[PDB]
Formats: sequence, structure tokens, C-alpha cells
Amino acid sequence: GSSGSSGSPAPVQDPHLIKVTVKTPKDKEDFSVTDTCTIQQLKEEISQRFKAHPDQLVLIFAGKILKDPDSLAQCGVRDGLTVHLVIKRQHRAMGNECPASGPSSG
Repeated sequence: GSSGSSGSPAPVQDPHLIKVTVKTPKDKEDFSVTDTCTIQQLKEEISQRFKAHPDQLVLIFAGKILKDPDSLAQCGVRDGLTVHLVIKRQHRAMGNECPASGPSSG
């Protein structure tokens, strides 16, 4: 069936890099971020994975909406935990037409 271009064994070591599973009413995906990571920081991550502006994405854990200044560890998230996300989908546009250029070698 579905295939995945993968050419690398288990990941290297890390500090407090924990895994967080995002449960959405449309799909679910696992993410990898440090417990110190903030809620707002994750949004910018799930925004591309789910294709939804981080200004709508809503995280829910322990029956309480995670706070920006509340890191994954502050909310109660850990390596192997899940979080039911809910996209408000309050955006009617396709971003902003502009050249997306990146940095050079280095």
C-alpha cells in the first residue's frame, strides 16, 4: 500500500526530546519535541503537518486547554503521551503570495 522514503536508522541521543501524539478530528500524527517546548511552539509545527494556521489550532490535555507559557512538561505531557487537538479552521485564504527563498550553504 502506502510507502515511505526512509533511509536512516534510529535517531541519535537527545536531552529531553519527548514524543507527542496529536489527536485531531480528521487525523493523528506523532511529533518529537523537548518537554521544555512551549504550546505556541508546537502550533507552528502542527500547522504544517495538519496544514492549519497556529492561530486556530487548539490543544486539549487533562481536560484543560494547554497554555502558551506552559511547556509540555507544565501541562503534563510526556514521552509517549497524546493530545486531542481541535482545529478551529477560522481562516479563509491561501497564505500570502511571495518568494520563499532560503539561506545558502553554511
